[PDB]
Amino acid sequence: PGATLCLGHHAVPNGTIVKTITNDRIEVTNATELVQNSSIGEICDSPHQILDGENCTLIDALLGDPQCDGFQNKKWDLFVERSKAYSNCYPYDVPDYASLRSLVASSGTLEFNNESFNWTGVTQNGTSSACIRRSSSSFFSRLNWLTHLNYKYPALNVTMPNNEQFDKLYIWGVHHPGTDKDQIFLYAQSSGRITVSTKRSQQAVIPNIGSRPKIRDIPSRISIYWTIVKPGDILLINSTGNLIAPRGYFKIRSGKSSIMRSDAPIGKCKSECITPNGSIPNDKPFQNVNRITYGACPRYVKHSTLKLATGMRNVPE
Amino acid sequence: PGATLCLGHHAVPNGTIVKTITNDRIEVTNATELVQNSSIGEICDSPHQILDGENCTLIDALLGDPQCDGFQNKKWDLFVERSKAYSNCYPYDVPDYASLRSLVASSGTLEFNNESFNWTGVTQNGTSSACIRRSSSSFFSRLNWLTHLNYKYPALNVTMPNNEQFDKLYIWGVHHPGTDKDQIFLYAQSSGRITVSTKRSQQAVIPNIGSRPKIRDIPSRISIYWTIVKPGDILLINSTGNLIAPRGYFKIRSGKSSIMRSDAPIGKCKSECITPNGSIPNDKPFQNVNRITYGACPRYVKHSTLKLATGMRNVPE
Amino acid sequence: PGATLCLGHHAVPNGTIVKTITNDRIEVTNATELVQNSSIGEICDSPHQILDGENCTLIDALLGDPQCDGFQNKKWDLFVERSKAYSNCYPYDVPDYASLRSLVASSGTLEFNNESFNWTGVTQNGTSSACIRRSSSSFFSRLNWLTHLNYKYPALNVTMPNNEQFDKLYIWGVHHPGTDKDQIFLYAQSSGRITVSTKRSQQAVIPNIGSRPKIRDIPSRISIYWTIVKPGDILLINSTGNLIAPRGYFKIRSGKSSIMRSDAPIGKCKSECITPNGSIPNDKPFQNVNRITYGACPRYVKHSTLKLATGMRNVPE
Ligand SMILES: *[C@@H]1O[C@H](CO)[C@@H](O[C@@H]2O[C@H](CO)[C@@H](O[C@@H]3O[C@H](CO)[C@@H](O)[C@H](O)[C@@H]3O)[C@H](O)[C@H]2NC(C)=O)[C@H](O)[C@H]1NC(C)=O
Ligand SMILES: *[C@@H]1O[C@H](CO)[C@@H](O[C@@H]2O[C@H](CO)[C@@H](O[C@@H]3O[C@H](CO)[C@@H](O)[C@H](O)[C@@H]3O)[C@H](O)[C@H]2NC(C)=O)[C@H](O)[C@H]1NC(C)=O
Ligand SMILES: *[C@@H]1O[C@H](CO)[C@@H](O[C@@H]2O[C@H](CO)[C@@H](O[C@@H]3O[C@H](CO)[C@@H](O)[C@H](O)[C@@H]3O)[C@H](O)[C@H]2NC(C)=O)[C@H](O)[C@H]1NC(C)=O
Ligand SMILES: *[C@@H]1O[C@H](CO)[C@@H](O[C@@H]2O[C@H](CO)[C@@H](O)[C@H](O)[C@H]2NC(C)=O)[C@H](O)[C@H]1NC(C)=O
Ligand SMILES: *[C@@H]1O[C@H](CO)[C@@H](O[C@@H]2O[C@H](CO)[C@@H](O)[C@H](O)[C@H]2NC(C)=O)[C@H](O)[C@H]1NC(C)=O
Ligand SMILES: *[C@@H]1O[C@H](CO)[C@@H](O[C@@H]2O[C@H](CO)[C@@H](O)[C@H](O)[C@H]2NC(C)=O)[C@H](O)[C@H]1NC(C)=O
Ligand SMILES: *[C@@H]1O[C@H](CO)[C@@H](O[C@@H]2O[C@H](CO)[C@@H](O)[C@H](O)[C@H]2NC(C)=O)[C@H](O)[C@H]1NC(C)=O
Ligand SMILES: *[C@@H]1O[C@H](CO)[C@@H](O[C@@H]2O[C@H](CO)[C@@H](O)[C@H](O)[C@H]2NC(C)=O)[C@H](O)[C@H]1NC(C)=O
Ligand SMILES: *[C@@H]1O[C@H](CO)[C@@H](O[C@@H]2O[C@H](CO)[C@@H](O)[C@H](O)[C@H]2NC(C)=O)[C@H](O)[C@H]1NC(C)=O
Ligand SMILES: *[C@@H]1O[C@H](CO)[C@@H](O)[C@H](O)[C@H]1NC(C)=O
Ligand SMILES: *[C@@H]1O[C@H](CO)[C@@H](O)[C@H](O)[C@H]1NC(C)=O
Ligand SMILES: *[C@@H]1O[C@H](CO)[C@@H](O)[C@H](O)[C@H]1NC(C)=O
Ligand SMILES: *[C@@H]1O[C@H](CO)[C@@H](O)[C@H](O)[C@H]1NC(C)=O
Ligand SMILES: *[C@@H]1O[C@H](CO)[C@@H](O)[C@H](O)[C@H]1NC(C)=O
Ligand SMILES: *[C@@H]1O[C@H](CO)[C@@H](O)[C@H](O)[C@H]1NC(C)=O
Ligand SMILES: *[C@@H]1O[C@H](CO)[C@@H](O)[C@H](O)[C@H]1NC(C)=O
Ligand SMILES: *[C@@H]1O[C@H](CO)[C@@H](O)[C@H](O)[C@H]1NC(C)=O
Ligand SMILES: *[C@@H]1O[C@H](CO)[C@@H](O)[C@H](O)[C@H]1NC(C)=O
Repeated sequence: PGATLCLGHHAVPNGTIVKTITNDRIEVTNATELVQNSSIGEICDSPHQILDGENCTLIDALLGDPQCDGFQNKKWDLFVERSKAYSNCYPYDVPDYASLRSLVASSGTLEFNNESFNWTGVTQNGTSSACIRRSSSSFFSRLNWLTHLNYKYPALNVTMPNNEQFDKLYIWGVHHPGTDKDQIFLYAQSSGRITVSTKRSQQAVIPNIGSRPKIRDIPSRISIYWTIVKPGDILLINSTGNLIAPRGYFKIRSGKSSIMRSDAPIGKCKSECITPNGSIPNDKPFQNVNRITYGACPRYVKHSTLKLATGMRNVPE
Repeated sequence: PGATLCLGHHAVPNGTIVKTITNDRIEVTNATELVQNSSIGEICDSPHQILDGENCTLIDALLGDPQCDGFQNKKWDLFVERSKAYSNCYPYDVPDYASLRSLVASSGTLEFNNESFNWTGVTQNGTSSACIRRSSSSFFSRLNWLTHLNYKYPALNVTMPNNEQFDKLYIWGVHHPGTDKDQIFLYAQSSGRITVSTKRSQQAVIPNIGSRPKIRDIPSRISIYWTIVKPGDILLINSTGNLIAPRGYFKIRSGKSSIMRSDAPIGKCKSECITPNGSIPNDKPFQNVNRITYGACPRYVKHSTLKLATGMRNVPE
Repeated sequence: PGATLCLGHHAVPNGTIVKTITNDRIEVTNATELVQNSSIGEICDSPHQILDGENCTLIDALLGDPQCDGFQNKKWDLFVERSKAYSNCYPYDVPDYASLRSLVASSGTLEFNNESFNWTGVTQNGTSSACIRRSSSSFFSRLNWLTHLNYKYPALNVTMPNNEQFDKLYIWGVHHPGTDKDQIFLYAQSSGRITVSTKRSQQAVIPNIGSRPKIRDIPSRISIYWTIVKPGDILLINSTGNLIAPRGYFKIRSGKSSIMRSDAPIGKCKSECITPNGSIPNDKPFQNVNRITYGACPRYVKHSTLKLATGMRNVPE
């Protein structure tokens, strides 16, 4: 009579197709997806400190456009710039805009310390109807539009030492008036010149008078520049007109801070990984949601799906 | 008596040596090469639309050097620049030449639309004996050399709105005459100034008078600049002399177009992959022909040969 | 009675833990480390030709700061810049400093050939008390500070052809004096202008008069520029004041030369691979000593240890 003893393995009714080195379609008992392909559609506000820029670019929060006053001295891990953002102050450009945005985003703070420059022989606090703060002609909060006093603009030659233990970031500008009349009306002479220097750097700018296409009726422009002053170094601002002066300095830190362009809403939840589409889970090693990421994120790949086998070959019958 | 039954495998007289993880030389029955190591020596004219630059660089076809007139309004997938190319018009330089070449190559068209600027109070259509078109002093086809009329050069302040649905690329320049005599002879005053602006950009250039080493007897130079004008934006050209003006705009597209330096002839054949050496087959995943490629190409590697085993270990006797 | 024959394998009392695809800790009989994690703490002077910069940056050895006179005409495979380096000549900056440093480091030579420019109508060999050579006011060895002769500075317009078979690298500058008095005291007129050109390039610089913060009592600055002249091309130096002129050219080679910042001492020993920490052995394929390397080096990785099994699984008892 005897007996029979059969050795065997399980199978399932609902197997999953995976790829191998030798077969592009083979059925296994179970698999798990390694490419995260979805976001929750919102940026979770923990654990990273998120600053929603709302109507303001980071640079407009830096300069101090009036709609951005609530951003003064704020800090962030990630600044979120919205596509609806708009400027509503004096028209300006920034040569190497991208670099200024980057270095400020990376620093993660708009901490600003006022300094007294002793501007002697000029009118301070120039305003404009293109920059309205509380129904009143105004200007960039962190900039000081210096004009003539008594049809005189004497040569400024001003020193600000850095006696602190941290670096200072000075933001300043140069006014390019629309016509020759304006050049005289504000600075009482035809040729501006600005030199901003330290021991190790010098930035000399000549204004360029003329019409640019009008933005809120203004054919003139301000061009923005920046200067970092190390401890033991000295800012030296030598100018004879057309200086849009600093009111102080920004702290410049190094850390983990950045900036991202997104229109996703901010939600009350926890997620380590942020993309412009929203936060994504980070269990999986890869993702195809967005090449732009911040935090502990799966690596971006161009595959919609990669299934890792977690069981044997499925052999029904 | 009984029988014998032997199990076995084939072998071949002409095996091939491959590399493995454990052995750098092992013989298998057959292998296939994964590194493409040869080109046909010519650039196949299908499936990619090839434009042979012949004696012309892309920038000379853009500006409109007289030998390049046949390139007006042409389109390409790949522009091929030959090493025999030479310029034969007024000497010029392009600050950030590489970027202009790149953006035009990438756009893939020299489609040009003429516009009427209404230059009032200046002579248009200045010519030079260094730029000969049909045995006649001439100039860049797409540029307009403006000089004085009646020893007067009044301040130009000219607007061209972009009311189209596509971007416009303006190419223009600044004449740097050789001596002070020339500055007066052409512009009837000593100091040129050019400002070209949009709502968002401004490019201000001062000419610089003096001798550069002569090229076809010319110690003067033109410097070339470009300006992109978006829909709803406005070009504004404010100048008091030394303007080499645009006659219109180039369409600027985005697509799959590029440029390549090669001396390989163009042939009538089909090949997806182009290198400077010529077209290469793209069956193999890798190639060692050239790091420069266009199209569906094997990836460049620093290996002359990589043989993939396609059979068992070859064990003769 | 019969016999027993047992098949088996060795084991050791002192096994080593390795990682596999399926197990992060498994014991094998032996392993070898693939990440080099230590340096000898000194830069071996063979087989690479090492030039210890000591108190001198490469740029100070180029210009010819007096403490760097021993570097004249030296060659290197690797120039080593020390953190104690300091400048002790006239204060200067170099726009795109990084690029000048790179191209000279890569060239691997300070071979300098004097040329006669025939400076006619100017005083040559201007000196300064900020640049002391042998207890005597002096200047950069490779630069020629041209000032007025008899309160006249006539317009220089000087040509130097390259009739050699190699490229020439010209280094030159522009003096930015501290005040308007100085501008007259040295150049006997208010407006300098410098144009340096070749057939294919032009560099026009305007000086900018004013105070920068003093360095060894000097509020003025020299700005350094460079020009490469190919065979058959011509240097043309057109200037009306404020030219810090070249005394000749540097040979510019291409080869395997570079530069490294390190404070490690130089030792008498042989090692193919150099890092800022010192030379490292290059038997192993990887290293975690430094991302900065020169020579035949293991590849930098972010792992402290990677043990490759060199024996079977160790199964004691
Ligand atoms: C150089 O030319 C430009 C272009 O014409 C001049 O700027 C233009 O000035 C006019 C006159 O004020 C502006 O027109 C006005 O527009 C407003 C806005 O809707 C409207 O309310 C008025 O009825 C009038 O049409 C126009 O905006 C402006 N154009 C641009 C592109 O900025 C400029 O004045 C000239 N330069 C000098 C120094 O005059
Ligand atoms: C600044 O100096 C330069 C260099 O000497 C002057 O340019 C030179 O001008 C001469 C005189 O016309 C040119 O010489 C001629 O060359 C042709 C070409 O083969 C030949 O047919 C003539 O017999 C004569 O030798 C020379 O080409 C030219 N050199 C360079 C490098 O461009 C320049 O004129 C001076 N600046 C001013 C404003 O005068
Ligand atoms: C523009 O303003 C600056 C800043 O005040 C002026 O430069 C400064 O000039 C003074 C006077 O010589 C220097 O002070 C001296 O310092 C030395 C060094 O220890 C000391 O021995 C003297 O007793 C005296 O205190 C000062 O160094 C210098 N400051 C800087 C930052 O460079 C400059 O002179 C003004 N511009 C013009 C054209 O005058
Ligand atoms: C198929 O395999 C996956 C991965 O092994 C299983 O998913 C895990 O399930 C456990 C429950 O025991 C969870 O705690 C884990 O979070 C899951 N891991 C992952 C990576 O998702 C899944 O349960 C398996 N399915 C079956 C039917 O056994
Ligand atoms: C996440 O956002 C990206 C970027 O917006 C989305 O990818 C874009 O999708 C649009 C329209 O669907 C395409 O026209 C673009 O070409 C895509 N951009 C890129 C860079 O590929 C993406 O679909 C979003 N993903 C998820 C899961 O929401
Ligand atoms: C050695 O192996 C290669 C690859 O398997 C064979 O080359 C293929 O041959 C077929 C003919 O049946 C062609 O249609 C394919 O285009 C070839 N493939 C490649 C990648 O070249 C080759 O024939 C084999 N040699 C022998 C003797 O069997
Ligand atoms: C394809 O073209 C390249 C570039 O011309 C060739 O590689 C060069 O060959 C020359 C002389 O034979 C060498 O001096 C260069 O160093 C090579 N350049 C590079 C970048 O490596 C290459 O041999 C050609 N290949 C084929 C198959 O024709
Ligand atoms: C453990 O394995 C390593 C690598 O196989 C052995 O190290 C080698 O030892 C030989 C001596 O026969 C030396 O010549 C080599 O330079 C060593 N190679 C490396 C990469 O270090 C080691 O000896 C083995 N240990 C034992 C006990 O067998
Ligand atoms: C080799 O040198 C590097 C660079 O100096 C050392 O790494 C730095 O160590 C300091 C202090 O120990 C840290 O503050 C830095 O963050 C490190 N720099 C980087 C870029 O990581 C390194 O320890 C040295 N390695 C050895 C083996 O000596
Ligand atoms: C942003 O700007 C829009 C349009 O001007 C305005 O209606 C809205 O209230 C602003 N929102 C914030 C948060 O400032
Ligand atoms: C200018 O404005 C600043 C900042 O608000 C203020 O402290 C100061 O009173 C004003 N100064 C002058 C000179 O009007
Ligand atoms: C500041 O520079 C201007 C011109 O750049 C000059 O007139 C003035 O003397 C300088 N400052 C002083 C007070 O020296
Ligand atoms: C290109 O230039 C050469 C030399 O000037 C000339 O002989 C040739 O005909 C030109 N070829 C074309 C296609 O324009
Ligand atoms: C200048 O040349 C253009 C383009 O060929 C032509 O349309 C026009 O007739 C000329 N204009 C003047 C003012 O001579
Ligand atoms: C154009 O600019 C010049 C100087 O830049 C100026 O004289 C002129 O007024 C400007 N155009 C007009 C007509 O306003
Ligand atoms: C380098 O400079 C220091 C400090 O001035 C000096 O004491 C030392 O002798 C110098 N060393 C060399 C090698 O020039
Ligand atoms: C200037 O110095 C150079 C280099 O030391 C020397 O050859 C020459 O004699 C001097 N020239 C004049 C004009 O004083
Ligand atoms: C050199 O340039 C200056 C102004 O840039 C000019 O006055 C002079 O004529 C030029 N050289 C000569 C001798 O032509």
